[PDB]
Amino acid sequence: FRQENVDDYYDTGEELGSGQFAVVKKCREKSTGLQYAAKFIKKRRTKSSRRGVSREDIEREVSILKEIQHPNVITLHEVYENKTDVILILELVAGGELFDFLAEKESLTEEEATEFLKQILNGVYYLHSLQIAHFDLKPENIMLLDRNVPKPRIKIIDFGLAHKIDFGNEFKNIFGTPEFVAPEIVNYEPLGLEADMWSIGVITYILLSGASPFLGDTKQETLANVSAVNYEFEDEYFSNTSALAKDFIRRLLVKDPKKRMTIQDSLQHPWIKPKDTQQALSRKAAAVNMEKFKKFAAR
Repeated sequence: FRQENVDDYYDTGEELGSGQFAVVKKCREKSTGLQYAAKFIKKRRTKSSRRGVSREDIEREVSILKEIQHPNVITLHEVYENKTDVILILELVAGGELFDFLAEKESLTEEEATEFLKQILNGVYYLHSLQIAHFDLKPENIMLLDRNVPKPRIKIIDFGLAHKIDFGNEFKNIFGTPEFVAPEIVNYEPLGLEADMWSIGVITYILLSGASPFLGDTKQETLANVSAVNYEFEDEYFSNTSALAKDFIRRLLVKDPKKRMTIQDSLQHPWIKPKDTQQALSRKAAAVNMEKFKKFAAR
């Protein structure tokens, strides 16, 4: 990587986000005036240290981000590193989370919702085409480039858990957020591209109903709901949801990864690509449960 000082090439501004051993700050490149996001990642530095991120893990993230160029994924611009930190100079995604944005609309049909969902599917299609599992797909890693345009571009971010899947599966850690992680992750079994598809199912479920499907009253119950694939389409939230949409979700929230809809299949699903007008109208007439979705988005 680049061993020079960040601060000789960039000025930094306000913090944008912070993780356990990472902070994102807004920055501006001196030589072009272009603005970026700088993600400072703390290295643990010694293998036995537990106060940072494994440098190998950092390289993995960097290695993946350098390979991807796609409108619905964040771009990597430059990488710096000093004694304590590796700094990723990333594309600045300024528009905030997708769900906060959708939360401001007065209503939302399933057809409009699929317009945004389709962009997520597109990004993931690209990633999966390159054998890349994201492994941390959840509403907060779905951002907008700019919330002030006719049709806003979705940006998939945070590749901190992402892996190349060369052998159809990988046997590792890879544990993200209880609410959105597939059963095989919860149960520490081998992990593949299909984990991402489960996550897509959870996001979709929340997008239409405002409800989290496997959210227990404690974190441990949440993981247990997930493992058992214990979810319902409770009438209180789904009474205005299409059968197509329900069928879409049902084919992703499948315990066996192997049985789960692939990204190629989900892009071909009639909820996503209606094969006839009746299906098209069905999706047009169904609606997002907007008052509960707004409450979820505000949590």
